[PDB]
Amino acid sequence: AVKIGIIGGTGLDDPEILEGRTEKYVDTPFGKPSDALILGKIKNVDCVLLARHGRQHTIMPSKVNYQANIWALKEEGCTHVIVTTACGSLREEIQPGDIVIIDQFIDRTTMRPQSFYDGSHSCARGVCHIPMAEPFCPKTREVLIETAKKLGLRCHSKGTMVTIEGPRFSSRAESFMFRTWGADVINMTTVPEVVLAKEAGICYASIAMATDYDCWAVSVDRVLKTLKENANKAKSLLLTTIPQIGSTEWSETLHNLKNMAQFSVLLP
Amino acid sequence: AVKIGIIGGTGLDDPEILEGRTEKYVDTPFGKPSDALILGKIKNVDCVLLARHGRQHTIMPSKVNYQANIWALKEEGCTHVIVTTACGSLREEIQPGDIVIIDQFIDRTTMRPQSFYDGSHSCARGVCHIPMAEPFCPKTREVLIETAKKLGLRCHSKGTMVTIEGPRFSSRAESFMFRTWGADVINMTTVPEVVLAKEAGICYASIAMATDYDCWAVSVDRVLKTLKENANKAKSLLLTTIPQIGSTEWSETLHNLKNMAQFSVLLP
Amino acid sequence: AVKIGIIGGTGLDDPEILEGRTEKYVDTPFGKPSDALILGKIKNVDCVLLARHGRQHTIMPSKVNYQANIWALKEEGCTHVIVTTACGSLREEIQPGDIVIIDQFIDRTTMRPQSFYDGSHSCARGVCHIPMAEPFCPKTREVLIETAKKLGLRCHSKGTMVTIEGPRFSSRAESFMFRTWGADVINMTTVPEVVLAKEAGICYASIAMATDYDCWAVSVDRVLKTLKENANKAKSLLLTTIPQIGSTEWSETLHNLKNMAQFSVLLP
Ligand SMILES: CSC[C@H]1O[C@@H](n2cnc3c(N)ncnc32)[C@H](O)[C@@H]1O
Ligand SMILES: CSC[C@H]1O[C@@H](n2cnc3c(N)ncnc32)[C@H](O)[C@@H]1O
Ligand SMILES: CSC[C@H]1O[C@@H](n2cnc3c(N)ncnc32)[C@H](O)[C@@H]1O
Repeated sequence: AVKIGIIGGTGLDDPEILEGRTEKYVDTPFGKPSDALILGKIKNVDCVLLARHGRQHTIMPSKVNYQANIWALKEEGCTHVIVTTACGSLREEIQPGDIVIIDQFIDRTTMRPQSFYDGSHSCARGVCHIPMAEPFCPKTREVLIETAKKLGLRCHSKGTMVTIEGPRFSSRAESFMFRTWGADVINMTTVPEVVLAKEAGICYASIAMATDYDCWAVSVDRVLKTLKENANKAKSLLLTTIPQIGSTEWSETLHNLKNMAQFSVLLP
Repeated sequence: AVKIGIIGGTGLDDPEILEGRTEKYVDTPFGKPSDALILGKIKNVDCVLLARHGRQHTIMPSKVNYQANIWALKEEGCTHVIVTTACGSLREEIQPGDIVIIDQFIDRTTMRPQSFYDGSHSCARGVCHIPMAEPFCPKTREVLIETAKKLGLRCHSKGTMVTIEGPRFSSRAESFMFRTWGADVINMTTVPEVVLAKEAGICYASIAMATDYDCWAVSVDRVLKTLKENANKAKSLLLTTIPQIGSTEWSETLHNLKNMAQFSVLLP
Repeated sequence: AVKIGIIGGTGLDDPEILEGRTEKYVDTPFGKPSDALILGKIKNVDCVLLARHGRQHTIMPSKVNYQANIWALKEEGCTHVIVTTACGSLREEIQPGDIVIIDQFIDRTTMRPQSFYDGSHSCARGVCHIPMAEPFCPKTREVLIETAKKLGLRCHSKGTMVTIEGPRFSSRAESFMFRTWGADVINMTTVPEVVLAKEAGICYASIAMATDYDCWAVSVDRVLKTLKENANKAKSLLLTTIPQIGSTEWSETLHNLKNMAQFSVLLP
């Protein structure tokens, strides 16, 4: 049995996506999650929805409690976690409104805890050095790509996301530099969310939605405008993808993730 | 009416630049500024001078309260902020003693608050994502460039400043890497000073003074020696530029900056 | 007279390397060192051994008290500090099991104090801007290189170490990016250890041991396995190098390091 956690990004966190909804506030050894967990279903699959920035969007990227968010979903029984995120495009072919099923990342964050094993919590003892060669779940990404195709949506099969600290946008010199590094899209929330999911042994995948071309003219109003016009795409993709995930086998995949996570910890 | 704030860098903060001086200690919601504000005039223009590292240079770059400094100047009524900064040259044509009117930056800092909107101060509520495509005021930069020309000074019309955390200087491998990224000069204080000025709706410009060629032989004694020999240039440039700024129209420019700052904030 | 401090890395910290051993716990103005100092000798040379991650390896790279470790060694009278470190290879010619006598570094750390002069300790007052053009002691590196040759070991004469924050390993996009920057090997502990040693006026050198090819397949088990198989090399290199260092003159070298450190401090 699978249980899908869903973390909604800026203007991509509509609770009406689930049927038979029930609100539930929880606590974790790492503090409180961004907001209440919303329990429900999509067809016959159990899901858990969470707004990354809170229902009223009051939390900046640097202040999101990524540890609490991932821990709460893991504690609720989530085997998979599929998220949505607004991002800027660093490539001509990635047009605003396009979806990108990212497969790699480049870290540019500075003030964020990236591990549960900080030597100050009973629940996670020791030192953890988690592998990051393949940060996103290939099987989940494969289903997302095929589903976008069946839906006729403009979608890119791969892409490298550079995550900046924020909250400011990048300068033009930074924008051009990121392109030479191999980055394709840019945001402020992929890291450490993807890292902590891996430590928890969860299959993590991300639906990135391009909202602008950065500055290589971006502004809050421009970002919000593009999201309003295209949010239906991410909603349709999730509704159609989820039942598909719940109809296939994940025993072997989840076992391997559990092993990788367990054997990355160094005990005294 | 305009009021020019002036933030003086290492060995480039002489108070005798203003006439009719008056010392004034202030406080801000973000703490105390580096030192007392010095109120005075240059011809008929009102100015406010502030020493970035304190009068006795006792504050390292990482510890400067950039938030308090910018907030205090904004509170005093400053419409413009022109600063001075010592820097290393990463380009053969930028010789020690040369002035560079920078137009871009690359952030390499790690432990610095870059926004007033940290969700813990009544005066700045919400989440702010300020645009950084054009970090420095083009009109102010234009006047600085033309004035340097009238003064016959060696001056570069543009340049990208890479700001490192410090307090240590860069390694040789880092120095060469910065050059491949497109950086032209290097310092430890441009970021987040330029970012916070933008959030405040202030016209910000920077007078960078090359003091060495980094290491692609730099030392504290070498830096201080070059500054002593060339400080008169920055002083002459400011004295001649300021009356020029006070004789032109800034209503439309200040209005646009105010709009950009206001529309970058996301409210609950 | 010389006194060699030795900081042992992951699986490269065997105390049996010294004769006439005596355990000694100390304290510093910056807190407690990773573990007790082990006083002893190699032939006729006085040495001080310290385990970077503690005897039971319970401290992650981000949490190591680099300030306390370097301060404690300096306080004990150490003139030299030679360390061991496990690392990943970013170059085909650097094979797992090979030794690399590094000569440069690229900083990718974010949450680490890199100076003793933080303006909050009586023992180190003022602002220090230490030069980093040549981070490692050339004379000590020369002896290590010649000794490895006499021992017939596969050893590289130079190399650039990129130090990441950790504790996670790098993504594949990051791995490829580091190669384009000029990095040859990768670890999580060189910075700020090398920086603080320079501030203390100590001759610092590093014996890097390649344990894998990063991901341009790395895992904790793979790293530990390679170290177990090759640890004897680092031990033999240290035992043979140390008596050689104790037989040559260091007065002029130590004097120059002391001058560089003293003249990098800015007093009120
Ligand atoms: C609300 S505008 C910025 C927010 O949307 C995302 N974003 C959209 N476009 C960009 C961009 N060009 N650069 C960085 N983040 C972006 C970021 O993750 C942040 O949470
Ligand atoms: C006092 S020497 C270092 C100081 O001067 C500036 N500086 C001058 N040359 C350099 C350089 N090569 N690299 C970094 N900062 C430099 C920095 O902003 C710091 O405040
Ligand atoms: C125990 S595996 C990671 C530890 O060994 C070193 N290390 C070995 N291989 C690598 C690698 N590929 N990337 C980063 N650190 C590495 C790091 O400094 C850390 O303390």
